[PDB]
Amino acid sequence: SGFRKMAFPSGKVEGCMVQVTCGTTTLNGLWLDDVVYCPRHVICTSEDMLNPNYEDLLIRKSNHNFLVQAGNVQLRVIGHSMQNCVLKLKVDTANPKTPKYKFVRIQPGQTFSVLACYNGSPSGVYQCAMRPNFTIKGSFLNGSCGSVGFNIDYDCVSFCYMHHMELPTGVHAGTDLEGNFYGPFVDRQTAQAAGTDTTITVNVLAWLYAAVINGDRWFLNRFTTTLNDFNLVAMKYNYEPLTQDHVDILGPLSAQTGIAVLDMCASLKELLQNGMNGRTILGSALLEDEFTPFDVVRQCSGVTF
Amino acid sequence: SGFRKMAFPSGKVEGCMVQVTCGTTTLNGLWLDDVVYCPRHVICTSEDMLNPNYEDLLIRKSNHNFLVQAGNVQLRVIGHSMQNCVLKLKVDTANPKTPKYKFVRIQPGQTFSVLACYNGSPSGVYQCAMRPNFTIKGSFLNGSCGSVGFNIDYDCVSFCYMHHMELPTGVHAGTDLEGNFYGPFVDRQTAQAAGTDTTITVNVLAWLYAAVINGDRWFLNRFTTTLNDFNLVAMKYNYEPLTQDHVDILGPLSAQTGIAVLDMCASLKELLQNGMNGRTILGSALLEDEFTPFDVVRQCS
Ligand SMILES: Nc1cncc(Br)c1
Ligand SMILES: Nc1cncc(Br)c1
Ligand SMILES: [Cl-]
Ligand code: NA
Repeated sequence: SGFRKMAFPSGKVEGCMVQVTCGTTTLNGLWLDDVVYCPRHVICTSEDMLNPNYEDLLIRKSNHNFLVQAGNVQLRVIGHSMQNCVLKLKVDTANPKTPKYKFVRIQPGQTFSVLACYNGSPSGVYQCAMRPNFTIKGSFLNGSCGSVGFNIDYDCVSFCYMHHMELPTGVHAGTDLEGNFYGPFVDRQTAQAAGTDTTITVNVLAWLYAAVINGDRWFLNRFTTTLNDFNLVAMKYNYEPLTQDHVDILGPLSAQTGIAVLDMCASLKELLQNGMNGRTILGSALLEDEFTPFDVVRQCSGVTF
Repeated sequence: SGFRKMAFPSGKVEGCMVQVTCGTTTLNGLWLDDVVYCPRHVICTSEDMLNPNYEDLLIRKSNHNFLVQAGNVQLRVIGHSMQNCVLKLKVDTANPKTPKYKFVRIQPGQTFSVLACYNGSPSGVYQCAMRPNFTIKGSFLNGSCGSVGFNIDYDCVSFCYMHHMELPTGVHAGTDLEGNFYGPFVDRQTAQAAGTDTTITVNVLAWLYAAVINGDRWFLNRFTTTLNDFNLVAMKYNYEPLTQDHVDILGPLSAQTGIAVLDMCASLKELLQNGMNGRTILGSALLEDEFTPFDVVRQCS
């Protein structure tokens, strides 16, 4: 029993984190095979960052301007290039700790584990969800740039996020490992802000199923609804629209608990319109939306890596 | 900025989990140097659940009754002994991935990371705290016994918990790595119940200081309180008593934010009185008590 915000075991990714220094800036890199990946803004001064021309800034740098340390060993940079907003540093040694991996781009509402690092040294791991506004509510301080987000499917690490910047509201923005930003953001010092966020409806429903599995049932009711009728309610309370694919994905949980998705949607309807009346669900007085249906199934089944 | 329930990176512990089989029972073990640590109830049968005599059960076992799988490799058990409620299996290979480590017994209110494991392979990592009633609110399925809790100070792994059983209320009980249970519990299937749980007051205060550090001040007030008046109010909400030790420990956070500890105690009194009135603190509509003062300083500033 029990339900916790749970991250993937981070060992496979810890073995890939290195320190990257360019000039006075030091941050984190991801060392896979013979390439270290890191944010391209590591090459900017404070003045450069107001209006950077990254190709121009890069052509002035030589390989020996990129100090890379793996633990206590220095890595020899033999090449450097750009892909979108990530810098790729070819090094002279393949990482002997390279796991089986893929670069994947995730969708809003999907979750991943974040390995927070500083000076190439992992300091903490936590679970994140890509918000519908393409930010993440992470916990980062100065020097965290280059920390990566990931999932593990079987033995393969799926790298999906690299941290670049913090937004004025305290939320965070980054790219996939091919340098493409999540959301309408750019790597430079300019006026930027997160859009208005919404709640991930399929994730809340998954979390209500997790609550039922764990004995928390006070919110169940006799009623059911229709997708059309629930999505009017969802729109009204700033919830993402629930599609038919979401209902299909919740299929397993619906059969395992005997509570149909539209049956649960009536529970969520009533919760949105009336609140929780002084009660809690899985120890929370808020509706938690950072557990995917896959997260709930995996934690309530014991899948390992 | 931001504040998250944050676990330690689990890699150093991942390299120590193995599978321990005895009879038909399989659980997890902790492989450090040439010793594998695991719950001693791995040797119980279905008959030995209520009143096992562990000394009698163990004296009947030889080394080759214990199957220890590290990844795909069978380790050879060359010795076995019992220390309180943990079995210590001597193996013929020292773990090459053994980190800097030590065993520490923690006090209620302390936090640690849990590496949940099944069949010697890690499933996930999450943050826990020793409740005042000496249980932990974990996420554990059948086969998770032997999963360990830990902190990582610098590069030294402080092993502080090993999982043994789940109580009828869905909470979990275990031992330190010397086999001594936390709380009044025993490794028997006899009726056991956790005491009434209370809120870890010093941790809530630290978490409110964390909220101020990240720029939130709406819950403060112009009042203060004596330590005794605060405790008289707080235990009416099932909060742990706040000691002078707790007030001293909150000293650095009080200095960093400029809010005296007893001024933060007056704010907490008012929160208990008023609720949140629709607002949140660091993303929660509840007062969070599983961040210690040490945790806040490690994550904030
Ligand atoms: N560089 C940086 C990234 N994320 C958060 C902060 Br605060 C700083
Ligand atoms: N053996 C066991 C341990 N923890 C939780 C459960 Br449910 C079972
Ligand atoms: Cl302690
Ligand atoms: Na219903």
